Amino acid sequence: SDHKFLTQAVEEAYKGVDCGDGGPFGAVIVHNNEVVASCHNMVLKYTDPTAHAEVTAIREACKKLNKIELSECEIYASCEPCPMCFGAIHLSRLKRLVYGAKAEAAIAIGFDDFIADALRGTGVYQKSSLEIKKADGNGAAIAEQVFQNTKEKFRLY
Amino acid sequence: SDHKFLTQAVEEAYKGVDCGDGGPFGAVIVHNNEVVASCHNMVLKYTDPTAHAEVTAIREACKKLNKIELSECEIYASCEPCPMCFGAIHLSRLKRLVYGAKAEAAIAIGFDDFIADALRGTGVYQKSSLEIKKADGNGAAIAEQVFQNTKEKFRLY
Ligand SMILES: Nc1nc2c(ccn2[C@@H]2O[C@H](CO)[C@@H](O)[C@H]2O)c(=O)[nH]1
Ligand SMILES: Nc1nc2c(ccn2[C@@H]2O[C@H](CO)[C@@H](O)[C@H]2O)c(=O)[nH]1
Ligand SMILES: [Zn+2]
Ligand SMILES: [Zn+2]
Repeated sequence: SDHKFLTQAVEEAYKGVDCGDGGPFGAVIVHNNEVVASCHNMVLKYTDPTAHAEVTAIREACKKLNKIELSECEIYASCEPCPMCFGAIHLSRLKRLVYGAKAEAAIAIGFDDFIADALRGTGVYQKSSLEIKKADGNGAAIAEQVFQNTKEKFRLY
Repeated sequence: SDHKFLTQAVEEAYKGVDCGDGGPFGAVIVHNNEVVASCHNMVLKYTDPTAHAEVTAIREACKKLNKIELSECEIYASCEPCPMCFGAIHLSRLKRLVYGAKAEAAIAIGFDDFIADALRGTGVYQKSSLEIKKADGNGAAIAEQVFQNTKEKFRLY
């Protein structure tokens, strides 16, 4: 299950950067093997710096399920969520997070050095008990390659 | 001028609580001395856990100014911005944050212990260069009083 939805998030990243909606980031929210939302970064399309892939997916999934908590759902992110997105995941009560590429893969092509302490367990005040899985193997390699692959199709923001 | 805009953010908090839009939190974004956005928590109204007051104000200000960066604006928050909102403030490039009440005042009436390390200066992977001002005196008194005045006037989230 993890490989399928992670690859869906990666394909979302490619599609979003290809049509100019935003950067090469995707996110898929799933409810017991049923996809609730499949989104990508929409910062450029929406003129909204908060419209990262994870935030957009949370908004769509909550609107669909008519509830402000997604405690029965899991989220798959093509790239390690930023501090804003990890905070949104925390507030959404999503029960599990799977992400493909480390934030350094995005930093390597010029993105901001902007990493969530609560995700990496380096905070004094912010903690997380959320189940976090960093993908390994084939899906992880594919997810990491997204940034070297799409460096040319968009411009940093 | 700081007291006027902080008090407007507090007024937004009270308004949002009174009409059931969300919790007792407000945010106002100003360009010099002109209000660009005046918002409160819309989590309940929008069925959107990301629709905190600060995120809402950032979205509305970015729409008003037709751009994804607010480097010439400042933000006033009735309460210390959470990790998600502080991440959004970082991404929006707002040049100054003034906040009224410490997060402990909100936690003391039922909200989660959910504090941004980067705001308090304890972040390792997230570092802010933003100018941050915690309100004192009358502004702090007003902002802290928000939570005693609105206790059990709203649904917790
Ligand atoms: N996962 C994820 N990351 C995203 C975005 C958008 C930008 N970024 C940047 O990526 C770097 C480290 O994550 C930071 O500079 C972030 O601002 C997204 O939509 N999803
Ligand atoms: N500033 C601000 N805070 C908000 C909200 C909504 C909830 N909260 C909670 O308040 C506590 C302290 O920040 C945290 O648990 C947050 O989740 C908001 O709209 N604006
Ligand atoms: Zn993000
Ligand atoms: Zn917040």
